[PDB]
Amino acid sequence: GTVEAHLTLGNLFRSRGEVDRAIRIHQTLMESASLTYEQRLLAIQQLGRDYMAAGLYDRAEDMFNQLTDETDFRIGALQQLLQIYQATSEWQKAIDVAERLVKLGKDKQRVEIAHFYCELALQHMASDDLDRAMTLLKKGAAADKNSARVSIMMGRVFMAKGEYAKAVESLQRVISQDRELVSETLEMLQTCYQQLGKTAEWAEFLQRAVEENTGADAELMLADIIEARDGSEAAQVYITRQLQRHPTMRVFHKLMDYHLNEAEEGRAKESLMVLRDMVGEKVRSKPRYRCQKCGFTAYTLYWHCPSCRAWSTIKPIRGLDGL
Amino acid sequence: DKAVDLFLDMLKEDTGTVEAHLTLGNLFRSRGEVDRAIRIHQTLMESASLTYEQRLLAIQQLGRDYMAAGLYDRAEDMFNQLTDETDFRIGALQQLLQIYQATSEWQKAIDVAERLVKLGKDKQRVEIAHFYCELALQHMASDDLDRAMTLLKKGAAADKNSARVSIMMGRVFMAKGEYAKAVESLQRVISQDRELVSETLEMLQTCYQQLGKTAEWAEFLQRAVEENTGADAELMLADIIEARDGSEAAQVYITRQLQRHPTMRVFHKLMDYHLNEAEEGRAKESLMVLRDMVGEKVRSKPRYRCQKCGFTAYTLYWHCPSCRAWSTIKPIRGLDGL
Ligand SMILES: [Zn+2]
Ligand SMILES: [Zn+2]
Repeated sequence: GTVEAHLTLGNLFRSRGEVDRAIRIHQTLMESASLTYEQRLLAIQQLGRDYMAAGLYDRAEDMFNQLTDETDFRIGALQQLLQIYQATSEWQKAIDVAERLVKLGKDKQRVEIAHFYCELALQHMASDDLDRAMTLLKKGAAADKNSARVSIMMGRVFMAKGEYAKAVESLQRVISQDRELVSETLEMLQTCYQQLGKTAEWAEFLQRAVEENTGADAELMLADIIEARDGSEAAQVYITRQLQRHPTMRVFHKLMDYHLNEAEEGRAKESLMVLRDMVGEKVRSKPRYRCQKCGFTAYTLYWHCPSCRAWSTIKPIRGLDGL
Repeated sequence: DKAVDLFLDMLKEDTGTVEAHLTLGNLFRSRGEVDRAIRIHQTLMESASLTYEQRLLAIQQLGRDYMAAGLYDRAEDMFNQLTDETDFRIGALQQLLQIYQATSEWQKAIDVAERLVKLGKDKQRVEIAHFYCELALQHMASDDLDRAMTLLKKGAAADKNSARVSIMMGRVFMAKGEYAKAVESLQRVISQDRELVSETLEMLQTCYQQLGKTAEWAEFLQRAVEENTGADAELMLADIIEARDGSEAAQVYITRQLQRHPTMRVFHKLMDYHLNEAEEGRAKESLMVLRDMVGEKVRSKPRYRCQKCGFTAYTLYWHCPSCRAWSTIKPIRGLDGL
């Protein structure tokens, strides 16, 4: 009746962005004596959502904390608390709430739990545990065994410990977890294979990677192998063939290097070097990654999209301006 | 209906019945519930207790309601009631200006824009000229060239610096077969907008052909290259050099401009010469692969970009689809525009 109208009117002001008005309406309702207990819970819930929209997370937390012990509100209350603790980077608290949601039991929240443990592990990778970091990552793996991020971070910790064999095992898990993130592991894997004395196998790994269209990284990397091994002629032939098959400005830029280093010298090179330099500056200015959810582009890999707040949606950009 | 009345009731106890109706109508408009917004604001207008100032606010809100609904003529009837009120005049005129453009009522758009200019909105001079161009475009459909030209001249009087007016005058002069006059008009773009010179090159090429003044044409391209207007003039001038001074002399010019203003298009042109001479080997391999890739990159890259909002396109728009600004979309520079 009147109570639902009050609740709704408050909601309308919230979605309009007039959160102060929403707060006033819902708080006055929450504090009214005419309300039933159930109606009051509804008021507390909406007031909680008002505080969320306002960025008043301590206040929001107080509201939702009052609903976790209510069957009709428990699910939403934990869900909102989960959002709060992420927004405030209270990862341990986010885990605990996500745990309750999982034991209630929300399925997909295992994904976020893994990321939360990763966030915690980062705090111990800094200050260099490193045992504490690995412990957290293992808990992360337990939560989501299909998490590419966990695999990558374990690889980095293993490499820090000089455990290159174990690093390869973790890093190559990415192949079956998220193909689009394999390119993020190539630099680390290259170092690992060198430490393991398996440079030959690495060259084959890359050969198969290019065949699976891993992109410019795996191509340029294998080109440097062809060069040091079979000379600059064999490398230029390779890049030439690949450039036709997978046109990219990065491979383009490399092929110009081969020509520029072989053909000299004079006004022909002068203008050519100017162009190749232009390509280089352009490649350097372009974004490397892009959120597949909201199209937020970036320069470095974000696991948590600063825009849409989603997890593991930002992948390397493909195409001519990508890899 | 009953819900709205409930909403109005609880708002009234806090802010008064007038502000309650205004606010709630506004709230529903912003939600896309414009039918609801109109009925709320209409009900407010039925009140006998409205002060004159409050009635103006209600009129303003209904105008905005009708605009949101696309009931433009009803919106106009509202805003026209506000253009003599000091606190509402500028905003009302601007709303009307937006309406008339949305409805392609160019002459009414001109009339309100001209009043805004008088009231200090100098930026509307640019738009007035465009509106006259839109009107000119109608009398060219429709080979009514004399009226089209009359309209373009009114456009020039509003904005003597309008490049679009110069280009369209060029079109009309070319339609009349008066090619010298077309040249005089089109060449004003050199001073009116450096970045739109490239848009005149094809028309000027045609004019100079009809005039048989092939020497004055190369002279203009030199002016355009000197002003750095893009790769189009460089490529056109390159063809003139090749036919006049041979392929070698052209490759040297292009290499010069490529060292000076590097672009993919000019680079592609430079590659054509090498490929046109090179024989089988690593040349026909790497050079061909490179050339064809540049060709695809050029063939795919958009040519234009709005300098205001960043919207890109493959053809020139005078009116930006994204931000609705005029004269903001220009050719993209760098590789390979410059
Ligand atoms: Zn995103
Ligand atoms: Zn725009």
